[PDB]
Amino acid sequence: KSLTLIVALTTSYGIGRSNSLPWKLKKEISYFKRVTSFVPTFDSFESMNVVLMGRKTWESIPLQFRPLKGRINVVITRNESLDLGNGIHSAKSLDHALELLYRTYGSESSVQINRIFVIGGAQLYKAAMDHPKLDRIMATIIYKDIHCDVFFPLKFRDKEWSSVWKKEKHSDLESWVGTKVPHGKINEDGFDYEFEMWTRDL
Ligand SMILES: Nc1nc(=O)c2nc(CNc3ccc(C(=O)N[C@@H](CCC(=O)O)C(=O)O)cc3)cnc2[nH]1
Repeated sequence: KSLTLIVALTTSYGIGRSNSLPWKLKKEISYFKRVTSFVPTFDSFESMNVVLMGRKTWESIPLQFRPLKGRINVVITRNESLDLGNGIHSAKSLDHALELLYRTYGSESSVQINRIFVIGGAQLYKAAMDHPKLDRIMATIIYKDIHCDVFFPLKFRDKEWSSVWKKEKHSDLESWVGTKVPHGKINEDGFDYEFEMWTRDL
């Protein structure tokens, strides 16, 4: 299957700032939660989405929300000297993770994978962007100048990338996520942001 990447970035492609949780957004995280958790419901088997994340992202999730509930969590660590729990998967790279997933949630598993999301960080976003299977980007554009030291690795919303990465209509975004979404800029605590969906032909 295809890989989807989900990210909240500023206009200048800034992903993270100097402190922890540089941008505080309860309605925006709720969107992250619903998109990453939305699955169809079948009577004979269980459907779950997978979230792929790097070790720093894993370590950033408050304890009461970790592992991400109702989703299959996979943490990418090379020097795996991480004490992960029971039910949490770990892989050395993204291709190794995909390998483990198709071997684990196969034909005989009662748990079947729905969608696969790459949730960061920037080293994992870099690897995904280079993956033949990445064809969609779920992006939340923050219309603010936050000091960031970490940027998104490809300026996919720029002119330079327009014949490769296309911004879908709002209605296709709503159809993919399975819910109507507010159009235009949303203000949340002095922050203006907008939801977008970009795809690439494979
Ligand atoms: N759109 C978007 N917004 C984000 O905040 C985001 N965050 C990450 C990485 N960081 C994080 C950090 C915390 C949680 C988190 O707490 N998730 C909970 C909901 C928390 C809540 O409701 O308060 C979850 O269950 O998804 C997720 C991702 C990656 N892509 C993103 N993409």
